[PDB]
Amino acid sequence: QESVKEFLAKAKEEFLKKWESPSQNTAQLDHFDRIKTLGTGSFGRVMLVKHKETGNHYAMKILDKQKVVKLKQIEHTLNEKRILQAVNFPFLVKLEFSFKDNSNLYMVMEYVPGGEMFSHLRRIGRFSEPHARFYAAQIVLTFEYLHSLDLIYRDLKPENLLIDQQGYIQVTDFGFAKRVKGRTWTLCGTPEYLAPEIILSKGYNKAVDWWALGVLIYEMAAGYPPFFADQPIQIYEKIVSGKVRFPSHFSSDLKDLLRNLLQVDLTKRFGNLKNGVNDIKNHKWFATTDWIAIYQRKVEAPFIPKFKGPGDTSNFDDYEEEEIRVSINEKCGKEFTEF
Repeated sequence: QESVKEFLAKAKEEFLKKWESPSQNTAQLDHFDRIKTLGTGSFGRVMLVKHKETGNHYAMKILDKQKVVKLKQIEHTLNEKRILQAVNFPFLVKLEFSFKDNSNLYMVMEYVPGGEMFSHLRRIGRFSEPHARFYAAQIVLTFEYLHSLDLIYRDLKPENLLIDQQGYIQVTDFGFAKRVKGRTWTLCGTPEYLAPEIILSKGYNKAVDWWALGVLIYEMAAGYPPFFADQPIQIYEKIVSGKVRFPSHFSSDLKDLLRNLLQVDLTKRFGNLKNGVNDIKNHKWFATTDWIAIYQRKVEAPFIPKFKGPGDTSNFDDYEEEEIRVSINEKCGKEFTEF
Protein backbone atom coordinates (compact mmCIF):
# COMPACT_ATOMS: atom_id res chain seq x y z
CA GLN A 1 0.00 0.00 0.00
CA GLU A 2 2.93 2.37 0.68
CA SER A 3 3.68 2.10 -3.04
CA VAL A 4 0.20 3.41 -3.88
CA LYS A 5 0.38 6.05 -1.15
CA GLU A 6 3.67 7.44 -2.46
CA PHE A 7 2.44 7.34 -6.05
CA LEU A 8 -0.62 9.41 -5.15
CA ALA A 9 1.39 11.86 -3.04
CA LYS A 10 3.65 12.63 -6.00
CA ALA A 11 0.62 12.86 -8.30
CA LYS A 12 -0.97 15.50 -6.06
CA GLU A 13 2.27 17.47 -5.80
CA GLU A 14 2.61 17.63 -9.58
CA PHE A 15 -1.08 18.47 -10.14
CA LEU A 16 -1.02 21.29 -7.58
CA LYS A 17 2.03 22.95 -9.17
CA LYS A 18 0.25 23.13 -12.54
CA TRP A 19 -3.11 24.00 -10.92
CA GLU A 20 -1.59 27.03 -9.21
CA SER A 21 0.22 28.28 -12.35
CA PRO A 22 -1.85 27.22 -15.38
CA SER A 23 -0.56 27.40 -18.93
CA GLN A 24 -2.25 29.89 -21.25
CA ASN A 25 -2.14 30.95 -24.89
CA THR A 26 0.13 28.18 -26.17
CA ALA A 27 -0.94 28.18 -29.87
CA GLN A 28 -3.21 30.06 -32.27
CA LEU A 29 -5.88 29.07 -34.79
CA ASP A 30 -3.88 29.71 -37.98
CA HIS A 31 -1.26 27.16 -36.86
CA PHE A 32 -3.81 24.49 -37.88
CA ASP A 33 -5.70 23.26 -40.94
CA ARG A 34 -9.35 22.24 -40.44
CA ILE A 35 -10.12 18.64 -41.52
CA LYS A 36 -13.56 17.51 -40.26
CA THR A 37 -16.25 18.08 -37.63
CA LEU A 38 -16.21 15.14 -35.17
CA GLY A 39 -19.06 16.21 -32.86
CA THR A 40 -21.32 19.11 -32.01
CA GLY A 41 -23.19 20.49 -29.02
CA SER A 42 -25.28 23.39 -27.74
CA PHE A 43 -22.24 25.70 -27.18
CA GLY A 44 -19.40 24.19 -29.20
CA ARG A 45 -17.97 21.55 -31.51
CA VAL A 46 -14.99 19.20 -31.75
CA MET A 47 -12.91 19.33 -34.95
CA LEU A 48 -10.15 17.18 -36.37
CA VAL A 49 -7.28 19.55 -37.18
CA LYS A 50 -3.72 19.14 -38.48
CA HIS A 51 -0.80 21.22 -37.30
CA LYS A 52 0.69 22.87 -40.37
CA GLU A 53 4.35 22.56 -39.34
CA THR A 54 4.55 19.20 -37.58
CA GLY A 55 1.79 17.40 -39.47
CA ASN A 56 0.34 16.09 -36.21
CA HIS A 57 -3.40 15.55 -35.91
CA TYR A 58 -5.38 16.83 -32.91
CA ALA A 59 -8.96 17.04 -31.69
CA MET A 60 -9.81 20.72 -31.18
CA LYS A 61 -12.75 21.58 -28.92
CA ILE A 62 -14.15 25.02 -29.83
CA LEU A 63 -16.50 26.82 -27.42
CA ASP A 64 -18.52 29.92 -28.43
CA LYS A 65 -18.01 32.36 -25.55
CA GLN A 66 -21.42 34.01 -26.02
CA LYS A 67 -23.27 30.66 -25.86
CA VAL A 68 -21.24 29.55 -22.85
CA VAL A 69 -22.50 32.64 -21.01
CA LYS A 70 -26.14 32.17 -22.09
CA LEU A 71 -26.18 28.49 -21.03
CA LYS A 72 -24.50 29.34 -17.68
CA GLN A 73 -21.32 27.38 -18.33
CA ILE A 74 -18.64 30.05 -17.51
CA GLU A 75 -17.28 28.44 -14.32
CA HIS A 76 -17.55 24.95 -15.85
CA THR A 77 -15.48 25.92 -18.89
CA LEU A 78 -12.81 27.56 -16.75
CA ASN A 79 -12.77 24.40 -14.57
CA GLU A 80 -12.48 22.14 -17.64
CA LYS A 81 -9.37 23.85 -18.98
CA ARG A 82 -7.65 24.47 -15.63
CA ILE A 83 -8.07 20.80 -14.62
CA LEU A 84 -7.11 19.33 -17.98
CA GLN A 85 -3.89 21.31 -18.22
CA ALA A 86 -2.94 20.10 -14.71
CA VAL A 87 -3.66 16.30 -14.80
CA ASN A 88 -1.50 13.41 -15.99
CA PHE A 89 -2.73 9.80 -15.94
CA PRO A 90 -2.58 7.00 -18.55
CA PHE A 91 -6.35 6.95 -19.19
CA LEU A 92 -6.89 10.74 -19.43
CA VAL A 93 -6.63 12.53 -22.77
CA LYS A 94 -3.72 14.95 -22.95
CA LEU A 95 -4.33 18.66 -23.54
CA GLU A 96 -1.58 19.83 -25.88
CA PHE A 97 -2.51 23.51 -26.43
CA SER A 98 -5.12 26.08 -25.40
CA PHE A 99 -5.90 29.63 -26.55
CA LYS A 100 -8.79 32.04 -27.08
CA ASP A 101 -9.77 34.70 -29.61
CA ASN A 102 -12.45 37.36 -29.96
CA SER A 103 -15.23 34.75 -30.22
CA ASN A 104 -14.12 31.30 -29.01
CA LEU A 105 -12.17 29.25 -26.49
CA TYR A 106 -10.00 26.43 -27.87
CA MET A 107 -8.68 23.23 -26.28
CA VAL A 108 -6.40 21.19 -28.55
CA MET A 109 -6.14 17.56 -27.39
CA GLU A 110 -4.62 14.32 -28.64
CA TYR A 111 -6.75 12.78 -31.43
CA VAL A 112 -7.91 9.20 -30.80
CA PRO A 113 -8.97 7.64 -34.14
CA GLY A 114 -10.56 4.54 -32.58
CA GLY A 115 -13.69 6.47 -31.71
CA GLU A 116 -16.10 6.53 -28.80
CA MET A 117 -17.07 3.51 -26.73
CA PHE A 118 -20.70 4.46 -27.41
CA SER A 119 -20.39 3.52 -31.10
CA HIS A 120 -18.57 0.24 -30.45
CA LEU A 121 -21.04 -0.82 -27.77
CA ARG A 122 -24.07 -0.10 -29.93
CA ARG A 123 -22.42 -1.83 -32.91
CA ILE A 124 -21.52 -5.02 -30.96
CA GLY A 125 -24.64 -4.95 -28.79
CA ARG A 126 -23.13 -5.77 -25.40
CA PHE A 127 -19.65 -6.50 -24.06
CA SER A 128 -18.81 -9.79 -22.34
CA GLU A 129 -18.00 -9.47 -18.65
CA PRO A 130 -14.20 -9.74 -19.24
CA HIS A 131 -14.46 -6.98 -21.85
CA ALA A 132 -16.57 -4.72 -19.60
CA ARG A 133 -14.22 -5.49 -16.68
CA PHE A 134 -11.13 -4.39 -18.65
CA TYR A 135 -12.75 -0.98 -19.23
CA ALA A 136 -14.19 -0.77 -15.70
CA ALA A 137 -10.75 -1.36 -14.15
CA GLN A 138 -9.35 1.64 -16.05
CA ILE A 139 -12.20 3.84 -14.77
CA VAL A 140 -11.66 2.64 -11.19
CA LEU A 141 -7.97 3.61 -11.34
CA THR A 142 -8.81 6.92 -13.06
CA PHE A 143 -11.32 7.85 -10.34
CA GLU A 144 -8.85 6.79 -7.62
CA TYR A 145 -6.42 9.28 -9.20
CA LEU A 146 -8.96 12.11 -9.74
CA HIS A 147 -10.62 11.78 -6.32
CA SER A 148 -7.23 11.84 -4.58
CA LEU A 149 -6.73 15.29 -6.15
CA ASP A 150 -10.14 16.41 -4.81
CA LEU A 151 -11.58 16.31 -8.35
CA ILE A 152 -15.09 15.06 -9.18
CA TYR A 153 -15.61 14.03 -12.82
CA ARG A 154 -19.44 14.17 -13.11
CA ASP A 155 -19.91 13.07 -16.74
CA LEU A 156 -19.14 9.37 -16.98
CA LYS A 157 -20.96 7.86 -20.00
CA PRO A 158 -19.86 5.83 -23.07
CA GLU A 159 -19.67 8.88 -25.41
CA ASN A 160 -16.89 10.37 -23.26
CA LEU A 161 -14.62 7.26 -23.37
CA LEU A 162 -12.43 6.99 -26.47
CA ILE A 163 -10.76 3.69 -27.44
CA ASP A 164 -7.12 4.10 -28.41
CA GLN A 165 -4.78 2.20 -30.76
CA GLN A 166 -3.90 -0.27 -27.99
CA GLY A 167 -7.61 -0.75 -27.10
CA TYR A 168 -7.32 1.22 -23.83
CA ILE A 169 -9.67 4.01 -22.63
CA GLN A 170 -8.98 7.75 -22.91
CA VAL A 171 -11.43 9.83 -20.91
CA THR A 172 -12.33 12.98 -22.75
CA ASP A 173 -14.63 15.84 -21.92
CA PHE A 174 -13.96 17.50 -18.57
CA GLY A 175 -16.80 20.02 -19.03
CA PHE A 176 -18.37 19.20 -15.64
CA ALA A 177 -15.19 18.25 -13.73
CA LYS A 178 -14.63 20.30 -10.58
CA ARG A 179 -12.11 20.67 -7.78
CA VAL A 180 -14.03 20.45 -4.54
CA LYS A 181 -13.32 19.38 -1.00
CA GLY A 182 -16.57 18.11 0.43
CA ARG A 183 -19.88 18.80 -1.26
CA THR A 184 -21.04 20.60 -4.39
CA TRP A 185 -24.53 21.37 -5.67
CA THR A 186 -24.79 21.90 -9.46
CA LEU A 187 -27.36 19.92 -11.45
CA CYS A 188 -25.34 18.56 -14.34
CA GLY A 189 -24.75 15.31 -16.18
CA THR A 190 -26.79 13.06 -18.40
CA PRO A 191 -30.10 11.79 -16.95
CA GLU A 192 -29.45 8.05 -17.23
CA TYR A 193 -26.20 8.41 -15.24
CA LEU A 194 -27.31 10.77 -12.41
CA ALA A 195 -27.09 9.56 -8.82
CA PRO A 196 -30.19 9.99 -6.62
CA GLU A 197 -28.61 12.73 -4.52
CA ILE A 198 -28.11 14.85 -7.67
CA ILE A 199 -31.77 14.39 -8.68
CA LEU A 200 -32.95 15.30 -5.17
CA SER A 201 -30.92 18.55 -5.05
CA LYS A 202 -28.59 17.56 -2.21
CA GLY A 203 -25.04 18.60 -1.52
CA TYR A 204 -23.23 15.70 -3.14
CA ASN A 205 -19.66 14.42 -3.28
CA LYS A 206 -17.42 12.00 -5.20
CA ALA A 207 -19.87 9.14 -4.45
CA VAL A 208 -21.78 10.29 -7.55
CA ASP A 209 -18.90 9.11 -9.77
CA TRP A 210 -19.08 5.62 -8.19
CA TRP A 211 -22.83 5.51 -8.83
CA ALA A 212 -22.16 6.44 -12.48
CA LEU A 213 -19.59 3.63 -12.71
CA GLY A 214 -22.33 1.21 -11.68
CA VAL A 215 -24.56 2.58 -14.48
CA LEU A 216 -21.67 2.26 -16.98
CA ILE A 217 -20.82 -1.34 -16.00
CA TYR A 218 -24.50 -2.31 -16.23
CA GLU A 219 -24.85 -0.67 -19.66
CA MET A 220 -21.63 -2.27 -20.97
CA ALA A 221 -22.69 -5.75 -19.87
CA ALA A 222 -26.42 -5.52 -20.77
CA GLY A 223 -26.33 -3.27 -23.83
CA TYR A 224 -28.78 -0.76 -22.29
CA PRO A 225 -28.74 1.30 -19.07
CA PRO A 226 -30.46 0.21 -15.85
CA PHE A 227 -32.84 3.21 -15.67
CA PHE A 228 -34.43 3.96 -19.08
CA ALA A 229 -37.58 5.85 -20.17
CA ASP A 230 -38.86 8.32 -22.78
CA GLN A 231 -38.94 11.36 -20.44
CA PRO A 232 -36.23 12.46 -17.97
CA ILE A 233 -38.79 12.61 -15.13
CA GLN A 234 -39.64 8.92 -15.66
CA ILE A 235 -35.90 8.08 -15.58
CA TYR A 236 -35.51 10.04 -12.34
CA GLU A 237 -38.39 8.13 -10.69
CA LYS A 238 -36.64 4.82 -11.44
CA ILE A 239 -33.26 6.09 -10.20
CA VAL A 240 -34.60 7.20 -6.79
CA SER A 241 -36.76 4.04 -6.31
CA GLY A 242 -34.00 1.70 -5.16
CA LYS A 243 -35.06 -1.01 -7.66
CA VAL A 244 -32.99 -2.46 -10.51
CA ARG A 245 -33.58 -5.56 -12.62
CA PHE A 246 -30.62 -7.61 -13.81
CA PRO A 247 -30.52 -9.80 -16.95
CA SER A 248 -30.27 -13.49 -16.13
CA HIS A 249 -26.97 -13.72 -18.05
CA PHE A 250 -25.24 -11.47 -15.48
CA SER A 251 -22.97 -13.39 -13.13
CA SER A 252 -23.72 -13.41 -9.40
CA ASP A 253 -20.51 -11.46 -8.75
CA LEU A 254 -21.56 -8.75 -11.23
CA LYS A 255 -24.99 -8.41 -9.63
CA ASP A 256 -23.46 -8.13 -6.17
CA LEU A 257 -21.00 -5.41 -7.25
CA LEU A 258 -23.79 -3.49 -9.01
CA ARG A 259 -26.05 -3.58 -5.93
CA ASN A 260 -23.21 -1.92 -3.99
CA LEU A 261 -22.43 0.74 -6.65
CA LEU A 262 -26.10 1.45 -7.45
CA GLN A 263 -26.76 1.89 -3.77
CA VAL A 264 -29.28 4.73 -3.31
CA ASP A 265 -27.98 5.55 0.20
CA LEU A 266 -24.74 7.39 -0.53
CA THR A 267 -23.42 6.58 2.98
CA LYS A 268 -23.47 2.85 2.08
CA ARG A 269 -22.24 3.01 -1.51
CA PHE A 270 -19.01 1.32 -2.53
CA GLY A 271 -16.27 3.86 -3.09
CA ASN A 272 -17.65 6.05 -0.31
CA LEU A 273 -16.99 3.80 2.72
CA LYS A 274 -14.10 3.80 5.21
CA ASN A 275 -12.19 1.32 2.95
CA GLY A 276 -12.60 3.67 -0.04
CA VAL A 277 -11.77 2.30 -3.48
CA ASN A 278 -10.44 -0.96 -2.04
CA ASP A 279 -14.01 -2.21 -1.48
CA ILE A 280 -14.28 -2.13 -5.29
CA LYS A 281 -10.77 -3.30 -6.18
CA ASN A 282 -11.07 -6.30 -3.78
CA HIS A 283 -14.57 -7.33 -4.91
CA LYS A 284 -14.89 -10.86 -6.36
CA TRP A 285 -15.94 -9.47 -9.77
CA PHE A 286 -12.41 -8.01 -10.08
CA ALA A 287 -10.58 -11.12 -8.80
CA THR A 288 -8.93 -11.72 -12.20
CA THR A 289 -7.73 -8.07 -12.47
CA ASP A 290 -4.02 -7.31 -12.07
CA TRP A 291 -4.38 -3.64 -11.15
CA ILE A 292 -0.68 -2.81 -11.69
CA ALA A 293 -0.65 -4.49 -15.11
CA ILE A 294 -3.70 -2.47 -16.16
CA TYR A 295 -2.01 0.77 -15.04
CA GLN A 296 1.17 -0.21 -16.97
CA ARG A 297 -0.92 -1.08 -20.06
CA LYS A 298 0.49 -4.63 -20.11
CA VAL A 299 -2.85 -6.47 -20.42
CA GLU A 300 -3.83 -7.51 -23.96
CA ALA A 301 -6.99 -5.58 -24.83
CA PRO A 302 -10.29 -7.34 -25.70
CA PHE A 303 -10.67 -5.27 -28.83
CA ILE A 304 -8.52 -3.08 -31.11
CA PRO A 305 -10.50 -0.56 -33.18
CA LYS A 306 -10.02 -0.71 -36.94
CA PHE A 307 -8.53 2.45 -38.45
CA LYS A 308 -6.13 3.26 -41.28
CA GLY A 309 -3.85 5.86 -39.67
CA PRO A 310 -3.69 8.87 -37.35
CA GLY A 311 -5.88 10.96 -39.65
CA ASP A 312 -8.62 8.39 -40.23
CA THR A 313 -12.12 9.63 -39.28
CA SER A 314 -14.07 6.45 -40.20
CA ASN A 315 -15.04 5.74 -36.56
CA PHE A 316 -16.68 9.14 -36.21
CA ASP A 317 -19.96 10.29 -37.72
CA ASP A 318 -20.79 12.91 -40.36
CA TYR A 319 -21.99 16.40 -39.40
CA GLU A 320 -22.84 19.55 -41.36
CA GLU A 321 -19.60 21.47 -41.89
CA GLU A 322 -20.23 24.99 -40.56
CA GLU A 323 -17.98 28.08 -40.46
CA ILE A 324 -15.76 28.84 -37.44
CA ARG A 325 -16.46 32.56 -37.25
CA VAL A 326 -14.15 34.96 -35.37
CA SER A 327 -15.65 38.37 -34.71
CA ILE A 328 -13.78 41.55 -35.45
CA ASN A 329 -14.64 42.64 -31.88
CA GLU A 330 -13.80 40.93 -28.59
CA LYS A 331 -16.71 39.16 -26.85
CA CYS A 332 -16.94 38.36 -23.13
CA GLY A 333 -13.31 39.28 -22.44
CA LYS A 334 -13.78 39.88 -18.73
CA GLU A 335 -15.58 36.59 -18.12
CA PHE A 336 -12.76 34.53 -19.65
CA THR A 337 -9.67 36.49 -18.48
CA GLU A 338 -8.14 33.46 -16.76
CA PHE A 339 -8.54 31.10 -19.74
